[PDB]
Amino acid sequence: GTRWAVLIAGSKGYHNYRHQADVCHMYQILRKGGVKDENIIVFMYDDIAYNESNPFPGIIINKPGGENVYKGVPKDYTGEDINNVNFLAAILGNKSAIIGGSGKVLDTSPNDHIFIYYANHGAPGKIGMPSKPYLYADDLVDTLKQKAATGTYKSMVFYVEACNAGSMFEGLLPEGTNIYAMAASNSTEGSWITYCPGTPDFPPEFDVCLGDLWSITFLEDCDAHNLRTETVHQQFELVKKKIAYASTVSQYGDIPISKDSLSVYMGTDPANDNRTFVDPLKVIHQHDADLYHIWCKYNMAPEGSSKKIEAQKQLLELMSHRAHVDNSITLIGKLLFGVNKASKVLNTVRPVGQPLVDDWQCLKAMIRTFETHCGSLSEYGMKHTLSFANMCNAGIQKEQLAEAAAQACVTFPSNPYSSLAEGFSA
Amino acid sequence: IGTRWAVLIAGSKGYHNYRHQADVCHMYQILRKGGVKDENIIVFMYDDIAYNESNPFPGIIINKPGGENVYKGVPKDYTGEDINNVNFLAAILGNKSAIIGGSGKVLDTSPNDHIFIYYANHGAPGKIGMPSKPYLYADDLVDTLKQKAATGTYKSMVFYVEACNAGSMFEGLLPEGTNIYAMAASNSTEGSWITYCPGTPDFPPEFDVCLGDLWSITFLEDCDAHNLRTETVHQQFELVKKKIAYASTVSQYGDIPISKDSLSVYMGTDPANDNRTFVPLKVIHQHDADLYHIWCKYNMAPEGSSKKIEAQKQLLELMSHRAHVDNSITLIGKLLFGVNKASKVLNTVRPVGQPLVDDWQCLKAMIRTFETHCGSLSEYGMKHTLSFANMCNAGIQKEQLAEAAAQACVTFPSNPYSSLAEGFSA
Ligand SMILES: *[C@@H]1O[C@H](CO)[C@@H](O[C@@H]2O[C@H](CO)[C@@H](O[C@@H]3O[C@@H](C)[C@@H](O)[C@@H](O)[C@@H]3O)[C@H](O)[C@H]2NC(C)=O)[C@H](O)[C@H]1NC(C)=O
Ligand SMILES: *[C@@H]1O[C@H](CO)[C@@H](O[C@@H]2O[C@H](CO)[C@@H](O[C@@H]3O[C@@H](C)[C@@H](O)[C@@H](O)[C@@H]3O)[C@H](O)[C@H]2NC(C)=O)[C@H](O)[C@H]1NC(C)=O
Ligand SMILES: *[C@@H]1O[C@H](CO)[C@@H](O[C@@H]2O[C@H](CO)[C@@H](O)[C@H](O)[C@H]2NC(C)=O)[C@H](O)[C@H]1NC(C)=O
Ligand SMILES: *[C@@H]1O[C@H](CO)[C@@H](O)[C@H](O)[C@H]1NC(C)=O
Repeated sequence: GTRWAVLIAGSKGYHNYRHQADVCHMYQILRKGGVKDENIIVFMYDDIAYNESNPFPGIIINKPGGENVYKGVPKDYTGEDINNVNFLAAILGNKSAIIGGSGKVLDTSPNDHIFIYYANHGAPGKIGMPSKPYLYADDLVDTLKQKAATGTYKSMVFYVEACNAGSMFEGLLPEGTNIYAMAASNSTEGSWITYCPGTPDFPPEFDVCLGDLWSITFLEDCDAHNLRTETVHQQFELVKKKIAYASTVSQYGDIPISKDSLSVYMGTDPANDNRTFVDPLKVIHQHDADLYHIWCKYNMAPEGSSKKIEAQKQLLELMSHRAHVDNSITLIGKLLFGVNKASKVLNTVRPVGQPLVDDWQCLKAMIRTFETHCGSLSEYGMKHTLSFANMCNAGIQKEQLAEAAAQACVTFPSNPYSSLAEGFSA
Repeated sequence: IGTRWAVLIAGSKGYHNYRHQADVCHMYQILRKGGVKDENIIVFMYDDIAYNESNPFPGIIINKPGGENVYKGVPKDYTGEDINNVNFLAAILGNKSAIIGGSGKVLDTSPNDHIFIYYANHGAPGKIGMPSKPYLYADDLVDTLKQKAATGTYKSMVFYVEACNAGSMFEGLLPEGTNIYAMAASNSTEGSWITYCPGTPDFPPEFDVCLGDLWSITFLEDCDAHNLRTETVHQQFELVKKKIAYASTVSQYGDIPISKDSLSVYMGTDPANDNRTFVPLKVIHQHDADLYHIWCKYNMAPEGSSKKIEAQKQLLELMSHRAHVDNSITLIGKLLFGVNKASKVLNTVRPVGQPLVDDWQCLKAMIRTFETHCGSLSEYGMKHTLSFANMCNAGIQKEQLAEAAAQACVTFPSNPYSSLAEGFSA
């Protein structure tokens, strides 16, 4: 067969440098392993390498002293072409459903191998897209089930770097689909970011973090050995042990597929033929990366300068929106369930093997109806899919949420993060 | 001394225009082998060739039947509708703040830097194509270069133009003392030629498109053949002029003393050709490439098949539009200057050193008012810029053209080539 790959950075903006650096690094592994460009679909916004804020134009690094991972990466879908339509049509191998971009799709046959890698972002039952709406677990798993029912591949390995990455598969991805999935975090955990300003042997020109903790660990591992000697299971156990202090690396789908060597999906760099596989970093939360970047921007700028005043204003707008969104959800929950029961209900997590929500259309409606009254959730507010999922499972309807949200937000917010200009999250 | 910079642009779109993107891809491989860095090579290509449904080799683009995959490793900065006048002229000027979409890579050149610009699509008198309308007119291009020469920092520049009437882009416009030397595939009055076309030598029978343009092929294959430290821009000018002489007249513009420099000053040199010291093809007109492609498509399709019926219909639509546009211009001319006087007046070409038109805004207005009454000029009708320039220079106003065109076209055409859906040409 042929080795196929789908690499996607689900975010945009220079502060999300890491997600595109992660995906660029994954391409270099595949290229060195002999995986052909015509079989590697790349989704990356492309607002990093030639950004005004980038101190090294044309260079993207995924490690403090690392190689330029940006050089040679074939960009198939950039800008607003990274969306649900193009991403799900690429997985299904449907060229006729593609709008913009190169038109490269998974035109696979039953002996082919597929490696999917997503890096950005997440929230319970949600993965980001640079252009709204976001990708929800129901739509992603339905696409994979459709692709599995077609029988145009031998086996598939899906690596997802996001907050609550396990919620994308838990109680959704069935067995016998020949899909094995590995997640940075479980259904209730957030993911972590490493290689951050002023902590390692870091270049002082950068105000952004270079990589994501789980991505860095698995990617650097792929570089270290002859991938014919390391199985997907050995990598699962290794990266789980390493990242244990931060998050719980989780498995989903056909776990017997992880018996295969990494070379089945990635190939192997002939330079590491002799490097046979033999069986803590200063980290910050993914959710606090926006706050941290603006803090770094603010701290690095001179006193009294226009850049410092701008960054201080940006920090207040960011904090105001955080408070607005959190206080709105708190008031809604108390209006809905009562002052004392509100916390218990909205923070309820489901047991192992159970999906986030039973009614996915309710969840999407809950997200939309909150945003029409209370404004956009932005990146921060997406954590509240746990609150909306708990409302859906408790028998709450969109009409009950709308009446509570109109009472919680008498006036629509002016804050730029509350802007519905880019559309709704669902 | 200094850095080598490049701007590569394929000004067309559509699988039938395969050659223009293959030409640009080939030029990148020359620069990459010569040591010119990716962060200094701005690439503009639509990217609808490599993964086109019609391409028999997905991921591969060839600029010669026995050629290498010129598509592999090409960094795409501006794709799709991001290839436009705003982004192209802002890239030349080095103005990042004027860029909308794409990577944001611009000519941020210093006084010691060398620039190589290569355009391939498409042309018409005083016009070069853009995949997204409006087109680029000689006044706007030369004004940008004059701005870059007056306020921009660089040592020298070489501009290579592959287009019909390529010389009309500079003739009577580009002044001396700019350090811009320009080389054109054809002079101000003649069209350009296409090679590596179906059914001639031992050409791949899966292709129904031409792989390259005559002038591009000749200069590109030359760049591959020698140590570019031993060949000057002048030697290449004389060599490619002698070779292509049967088809078109290779023309020079601007600071001709700049051609004394070796090709390595702008392109570098492939260390593989260090020892290689510097010491007719079956061709079809660029204007007839749309006709020929549909003929090839029609001939290759089986009898009675849906593809053959479709291609036959496409050929009639193409021919009908050609006749419509030509007959409209002929009637307008006779309405304006008389039945027997019109032909000479409209077909008058410029003597050496004279610009196409004195009033460029009149020319643009003439193009627009013709199209509002008689429909789009398309690729074919763009040759009539000469007819409109002659009307402008003869003292004809847009109101006189509108009254003549309303009399020539009582009814707006239904033909798909006459569609103003993509906007006006000017
Ligand atoms: C460099 O990195 C920053 C990301 O932080 C990015 O800035 C963003 O640029 C957007 C468009 O250029 C801009 O969006 C809006 O688009 C138009 C249509 C209007 O709505 C405007 O209000 C606005 O320009 C967005 O505001 C801006 N984001 C931030 C956080 O400043 C750059 O574009 C990146 N790209 C490059 C090529 O360097
Ligand atoms: C642009 O390049 C065109 C070529 O398409 C060129 O036109 C050619 O001019 C030749 C004279 O320089 C001319 O040659 C003549 O041909 C016949 C009539 C004999 O008398 C010959 O002895 C004589 O040399 C050739 O016919 C003519 N071709 C065409 C198609 O018109 C122009 O000179 C160039 N135009 C400009 C504005 O520089
Ligand atoms: C393959 O090339 C053809 C052009 O020959 C492209 O088809 C055009 O697509 C645009 C947008 O989809 C339409 O507006 C036109 O009607 C199409 N033209 C024709 C002649 O079919 C097509 O987009 C290309 N495919 C890829 C993957 O880029
Ligand atoms: C997720 O991992 C955390 C450890 O950080 C643990 O508290 C929790 O029990 C796990 N949740 C699920 C749903 O397995």
